[PDB]
Amino acid sequence: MKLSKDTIAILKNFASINSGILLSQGKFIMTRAVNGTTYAEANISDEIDFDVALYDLNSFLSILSLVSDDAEISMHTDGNIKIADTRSTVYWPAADKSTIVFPNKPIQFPVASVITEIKAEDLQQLLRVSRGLQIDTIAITNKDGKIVINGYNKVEDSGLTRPKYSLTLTDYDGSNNFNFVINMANMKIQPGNYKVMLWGAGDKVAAKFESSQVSYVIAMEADSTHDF
Amino acid sequence: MKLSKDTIAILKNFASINSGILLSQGKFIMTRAVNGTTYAEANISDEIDFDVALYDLNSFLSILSLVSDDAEISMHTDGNIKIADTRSTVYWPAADKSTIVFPNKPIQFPVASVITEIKAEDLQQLLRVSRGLQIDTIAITNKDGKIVINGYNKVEDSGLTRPKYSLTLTDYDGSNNFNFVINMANMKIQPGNYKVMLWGAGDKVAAKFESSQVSYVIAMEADSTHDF
Amino acid sequence: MKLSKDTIAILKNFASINSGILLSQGKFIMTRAVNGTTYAEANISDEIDFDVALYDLNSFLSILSLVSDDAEISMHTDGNIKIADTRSTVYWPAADKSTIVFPNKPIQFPVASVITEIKAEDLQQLLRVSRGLQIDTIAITNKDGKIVINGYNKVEDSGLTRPKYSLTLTDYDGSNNFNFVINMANMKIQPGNYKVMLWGAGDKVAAKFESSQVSYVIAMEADSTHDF
Repeated sequence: MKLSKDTIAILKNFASINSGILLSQGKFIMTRAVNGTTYAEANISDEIDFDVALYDLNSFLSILSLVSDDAEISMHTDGNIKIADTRSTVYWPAADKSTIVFPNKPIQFPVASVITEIKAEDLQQLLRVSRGLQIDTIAITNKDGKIVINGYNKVEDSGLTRPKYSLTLTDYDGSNNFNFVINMANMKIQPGNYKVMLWGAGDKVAAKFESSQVSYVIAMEADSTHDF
Repeated sequence: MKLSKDTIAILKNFASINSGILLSQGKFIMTRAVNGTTYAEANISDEIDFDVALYDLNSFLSILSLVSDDAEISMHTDGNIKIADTRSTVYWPAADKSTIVFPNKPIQFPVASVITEIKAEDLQQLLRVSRGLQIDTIAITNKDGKIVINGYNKVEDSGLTRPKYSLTLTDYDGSNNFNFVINMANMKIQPGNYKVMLWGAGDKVAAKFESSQVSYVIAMEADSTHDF
Repeated sequence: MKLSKDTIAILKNFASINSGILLSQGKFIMTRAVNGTTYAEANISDEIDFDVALYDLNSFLSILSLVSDDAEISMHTDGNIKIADTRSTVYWPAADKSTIVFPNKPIQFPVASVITEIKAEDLQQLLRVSRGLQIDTIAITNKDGKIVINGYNKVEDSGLTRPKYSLTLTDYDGSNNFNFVINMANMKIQPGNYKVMLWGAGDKVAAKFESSQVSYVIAMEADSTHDF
């Protein structure tokens, strides 16, 4: 099989979610955090032609940057990975499945309770400023006919009543009320425009961020509240 | 209120002199080191619309680099600060004036003993070489008809007798003799061309560095000597 | 003296092998690691007009990037070094020869047992990959009519049996068999194209990497075997 730079770039975003991964034959990739808070999946243009688990995905990807962009990769005689370059060969260890955490099946996200969206710059600003104001948690809520994202410092603001940041998304004429809480540490979303689908059913809350390139599913906090 | 790139640049310099600052209505800004060693002021093109003290100027400025050109800085209803545009709002704490140190009056330099100048590139060299030569002290003295700056490491050269760096400024057309000492740690001046005025009267010694953008007043060390 | 960007570039590589160095009059420079593993020499275009030992070559070189490219370097009246710039002077200490380690005479490499070569692009990959794969040892051997380099991690593969990398160098039709082991830590070779001269006689084994810019002599490990 071959890995293009586009695929490689998405795999690099995945490695920040889980340092390891299980690649399965097909044009599809997915991963899930060890703590189960963040899920990611994407359709790729490359065809994976063998199943193999990688313990250190990031270092593997970096190694691909050192060989021909069309380097052919396959499983070697010893069960490990072989990377065939023009005049050289790079062998990389194949991990035993038991040493990495991975999704056994893709996530089928429920029908959304509410849909909104965030633009590339807005997302970029939220991520940029969150780090500078120690925003460790955000809340997506309905306010004044709009869906808004408030950022807080859970540590010194245990009740999330003093926002240090606020971003307006889309208009909301709906009937329901909600305050979905997200741990900023799970927002490993790569830059881009996303359709945001929020879901709540009793004590179960989750969010899905979808772009033309990747889809993420992030679990929401227990202090979340909704009318649905 | 809006702060352009240049004003922000100058404020960043001021932030390195004193972590805090008091901003007052007008087109003028000034600050001073907590230990009173370095003073700086400048006239700016941006109009400050309200009085406000910032406890951590540097972090505040870095935050400004993340807002849009449409963002506008203003006093929020809670007495704190707000930086908002059409889509988002960043909140920042307005400090209690008593939690910071600031000049209640600008420092003037009515008279001088000797006047010289240092070009932007020479100031740049002095700053960079001192960093690599562990120079913590400089002396501006007259030698063979010229004004020169000698750099030393007082830590291993108590008498300041072994210069590690020497910079020639201008031809000295005077009859006096001097050796003004400046703690290099107080030379927190931004890059640029500066007119340098040195004043000495008995135990009192001070220097003024003036560029078209800002001007500083620096307290010189007791080690200094002169016959003015 | 005057040191061109080219000579400085070479000296920097030399500083990675031994922090100090001894400059002798002429247009030749050399150095050797304190542990004796690697030696390096070069003929430069700049004429060294006085002898001086440098305790910290790397810091010296960085200081030179702060002055004009044509600054004059010489022996000061105090026995130390003087670097004369257009409008300034930087002083640098001349080390006592007994505080640094240096070759007393250049290395006369024996006539080679086998000769091969490595392209700049291939050396670059070798060096880069080694870091990403934790390769601490390489072996240059004859395999299927060619000379190849295999990279290993000796900590987990002491018998050097499980190659993590392999690079094909040149065709080989000799009768001799050899497995020359080199410690990757000693491969502090600057980029370029090199003629590789391998030598073995009984338990003495050594390699020489030669380019038109620099020459390196590296001692090879005891694990090495050959039938020369």
